[PDB]
Amino acid sequence: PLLAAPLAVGDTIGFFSSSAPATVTAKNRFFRGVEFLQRKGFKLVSGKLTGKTDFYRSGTIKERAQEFNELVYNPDITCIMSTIGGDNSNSLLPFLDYDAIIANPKIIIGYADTTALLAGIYAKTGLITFYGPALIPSFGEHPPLVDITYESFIKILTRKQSGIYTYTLPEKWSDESINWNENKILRPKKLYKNNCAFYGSGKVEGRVIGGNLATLTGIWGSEWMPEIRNGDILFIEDSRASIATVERLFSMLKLNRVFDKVSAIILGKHELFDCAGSKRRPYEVLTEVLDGKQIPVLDGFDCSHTHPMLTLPLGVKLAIDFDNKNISITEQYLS
Amino acid sequence: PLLAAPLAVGDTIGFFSSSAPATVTAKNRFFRGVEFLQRKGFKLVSGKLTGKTDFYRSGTIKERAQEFNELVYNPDITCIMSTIGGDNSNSLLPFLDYDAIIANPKIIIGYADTTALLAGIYAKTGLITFYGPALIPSFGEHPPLVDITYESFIKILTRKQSGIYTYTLPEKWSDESINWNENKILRPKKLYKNNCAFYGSGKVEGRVIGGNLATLTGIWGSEWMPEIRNGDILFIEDSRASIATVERLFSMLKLNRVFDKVSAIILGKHELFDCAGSKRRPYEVLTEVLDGKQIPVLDGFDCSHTHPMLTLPLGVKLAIDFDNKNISITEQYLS
Repeated sequence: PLLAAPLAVGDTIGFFSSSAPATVTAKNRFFRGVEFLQRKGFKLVSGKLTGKTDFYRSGTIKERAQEFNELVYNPDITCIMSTIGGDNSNSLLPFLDYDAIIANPKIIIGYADTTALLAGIYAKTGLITFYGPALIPSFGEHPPLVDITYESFIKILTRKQSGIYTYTLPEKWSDESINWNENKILRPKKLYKNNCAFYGSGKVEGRVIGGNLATLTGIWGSEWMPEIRNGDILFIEDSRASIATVERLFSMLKLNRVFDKVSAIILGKHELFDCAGSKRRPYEVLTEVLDGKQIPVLDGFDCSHTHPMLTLPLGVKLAIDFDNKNISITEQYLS
Repeated sequence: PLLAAPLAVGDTIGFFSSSAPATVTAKNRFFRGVEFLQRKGFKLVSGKLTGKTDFYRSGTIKERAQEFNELVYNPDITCIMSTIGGDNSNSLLPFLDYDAIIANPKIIIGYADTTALLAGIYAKTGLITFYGPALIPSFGEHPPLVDITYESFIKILTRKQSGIYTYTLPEKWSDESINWNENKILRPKKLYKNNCAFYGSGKVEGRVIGGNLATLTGIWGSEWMPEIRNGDILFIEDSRASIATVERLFSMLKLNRVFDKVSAIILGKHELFDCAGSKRRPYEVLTEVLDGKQIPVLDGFDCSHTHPMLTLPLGVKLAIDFDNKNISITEQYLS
């Protein structure tokens, strides 16, 4: 695999808006995110579309591709971080400078819609990219949850690449839709005990692949969708979807023979899932779709739209121990 | 291709609910549709899931496949018609009796989510299926628009298979979300002049492939997605989508090299398109995505979620005359 250099405190982080123009529409939260990372000692470089709007997006397809490419060309930047997702990052894929990415590997990090870039770049370059924090939703989050997000971010990206890394489980989490772009808190988010479940036994080790499932539909079947291979661990998360949509997306995977290949499935916690009154969870829907297939599932991994969020390298081996109820990175993911 | 027997006045139509349980949730419109077809002389067979609910769907994946298969097994049925769409028909595809479909070809008709079945059955069997009226939304529509929908339905499915068929252009259309599920209209829908546009010149003739584009993402990459080939005419429609979603889906097609293959694109009228205040239409978004690729486009064909709706065979040759502003079926599509 192609590996980026590890992050260090004091490094320069560049940010880009590949879809929604939230540096404008969520300016308060954006500034909170900027100030948070600066106080940690990071220098920030704003992508050229910061502060711009083209209604539903930051700018044209070509301009968004250029914004990203320019961060790649900057020799001072060690980490390229999404500001926020949206719907439209898949548009950029024909125009990203993959040769430049190969020539100077950097940490590329974000989630949700940014999956199209994370998976696309991996498909074209073999670069290990990261499902993790975006500047606005993740680092604009109020304490205490932002601190746990940051603890994972910094641990994953700065640690020595010696031995396996075993994830810590966030004690509490939330998906409550409050304190988004308001300047003051009013009240802290409702906190839930971590209900992550390990369905299966033994230990499964395999290359992790995936991201936001809804977003994967935008690159599916193309040369930018990384091939899912025998033994892969499929990582998928979705946000604010109906149970109808969740069934549709799970069945899509089934039709594509994905469940004949994967050694395990990781389901990220689903932010504000709409069960249409059925009281069913995504795992139950997956079970129906699987039609007897005995795939072990880690249900409710904290790498999704819920807070706090852990940082996950994509394209390297993980080991899920279903008996000991833990998950580890077992393959080197930074240089 | 495999061809079904043509429809005739007095034939038996079977209906199924492969997704949303609208025989319950839109019972008044359902009853109006039933009465409409019965008054035309058709005999109706209710699918086994009629009057049933499983929250967001009519029943389990296997129950829904069984409902469909039972209609295929019935020798009296000439036409199998969707009641309504939803999100979940793609789930049925591993469980349909394709051998029975081949042995007993029937007219299979519906739209929107039912695209998964229409395209899937074609992929598996070569049967020419129909993008057209679903019982509840199409035939439960109040006059005067329902009569135009019916005129197309009956013409396409009963006409002698000799020479080309050239589509009539509905004089007026609407996409208003009113008058859904009550005995009486609240008020008449706004009736728009037909604003269909033919972008290009000369004549393009090729096999038509596609359907509801959002729905195609549910079967994409699988053995149930018909291969798009050089010279095909791509037919796509979507409903109530944001401009953001439309860009995403158009870019999906681009990434999949679809625009390197097709000789023309048909865009169905987009029901209540949300331009996010940009005042842009889907064609303008398509043009950006195409990135200078010159493909003639029929923008605004009346085969979509808008009323009235024409009936279109999928998988047979059409000829679009961009100079004379018309569209014709040029290949036999029923026995």
